[PDB]
Amino acid sequence: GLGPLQIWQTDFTLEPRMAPRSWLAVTVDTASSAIVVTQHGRVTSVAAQHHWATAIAVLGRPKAIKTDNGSCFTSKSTREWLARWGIAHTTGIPGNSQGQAMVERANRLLKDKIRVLAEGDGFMKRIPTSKQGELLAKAMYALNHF
Amino acid sequence: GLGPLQIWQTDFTLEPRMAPRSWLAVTVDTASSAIVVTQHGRVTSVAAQHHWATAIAVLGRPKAIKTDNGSCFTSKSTREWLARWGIAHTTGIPGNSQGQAMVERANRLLKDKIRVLAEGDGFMKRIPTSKQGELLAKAMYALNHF
Repeated sequence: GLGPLQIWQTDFTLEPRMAPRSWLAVTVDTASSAIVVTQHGRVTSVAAQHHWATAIAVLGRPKAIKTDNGSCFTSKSTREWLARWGIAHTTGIPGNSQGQAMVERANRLLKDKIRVLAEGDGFMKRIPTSKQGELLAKAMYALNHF
Repeated sequence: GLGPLQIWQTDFTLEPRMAPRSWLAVTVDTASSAIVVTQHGRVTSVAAQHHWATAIAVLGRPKAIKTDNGSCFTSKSTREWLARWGIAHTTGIPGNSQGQAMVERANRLLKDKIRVLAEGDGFMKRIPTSKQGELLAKAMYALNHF
């Protein structure tokens, strides 16, 4: 009733231990702080939509999503995908202050956990392709359900 | 405190509109009724573990999981994966009554929603490979967050 508004912050961050699909799309729900992450081979408009599709099935549909002015976020294709869902989009204050400090903190936490868990299993550099999936799920589990 | 126990029921069901990865692994959390589904090319022990890895990141770690006696569920590899996580496994009453009526109801609901949504987008038969992912996420969203 008076609970937090369902606004998300989403960003892409690069992680060479997950190559070839080293681009991680990360979404923080600012109401509950849950984190959602997916892996992509390239940072395109289609990869952001695929990421939000998965986040929507996991967290439910938000009232709005805050992103930066990356092209994969302000392109026509992406503005139409968001309108088809009824989700408002804002790139925040124009010149900002980066009102997406949350996703940026999530990004560092996420890369740390990936590195500790991978090193925990003997992978000092790249994680074998076949192990990437479970480790990513595992880092996401440790970050949400502490 | 007195809330429901966190027990899951999981099963695989076949869906030719999602081919080539037409095997759907579906998990119902009997405490909250949420549904989790993932797509696989073959029904193996490794595909069940990958499915639960994703369900664990989405729903948190359960106290137990109820399955049937499929080999991909009672194999050594799978019993060890479950022990590594500390999750109890039961195949229920031996000769049963099928105390996994829930996952079976979820399976029919899920296949219906997939068919209505696909037909809604003009796909009377197989769904194009590139559209499978979002539609699956979409059916999962409609079934959880009604």
